[PDB]
Amino acid sequence: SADDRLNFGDRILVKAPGYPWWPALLLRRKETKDSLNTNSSFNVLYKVLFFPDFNFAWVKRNSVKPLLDSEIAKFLGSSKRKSKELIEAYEASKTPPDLKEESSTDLE
Repeated sequence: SADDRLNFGDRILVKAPGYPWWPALLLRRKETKDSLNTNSSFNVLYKVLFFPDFNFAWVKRNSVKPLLDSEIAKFLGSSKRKSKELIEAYEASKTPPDLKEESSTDLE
């Protein structure tokens, strides 16, 4: 119950394979283990959505950091080191509604 700032529909950063930290959005916390022994090795990750390209990734919290609104707005406002692919990325995640308000619960 401490330092808890990573929930569903929460904009978080994640290191992409080969590329630096990319702006993603946490969807759900999926946990997987060996089978049903819970005494060997656990493999928990965070299902996040990537932008602008509507994609996703599954990695541990270690490769994921908490992202805020000011931080995102700042990253984009960086008038020192910015890339078209990088800016568009943060610009895509800058709009929470894109993913936020995703209600469903069961299917018809």
